[PDB]
Amino acid sequence: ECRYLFGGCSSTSDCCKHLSCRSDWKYCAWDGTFS
Repeated sequence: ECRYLFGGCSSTSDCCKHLSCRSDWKYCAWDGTFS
């Protein structure tokens, strides 16, 4: 159960391609989390 940045998820556990699932838009993000 892994998708890309444009994939879309509800939790970070979904991101397996070195992405971070933001709780804002509920979608994976590149460069991991954003500060």
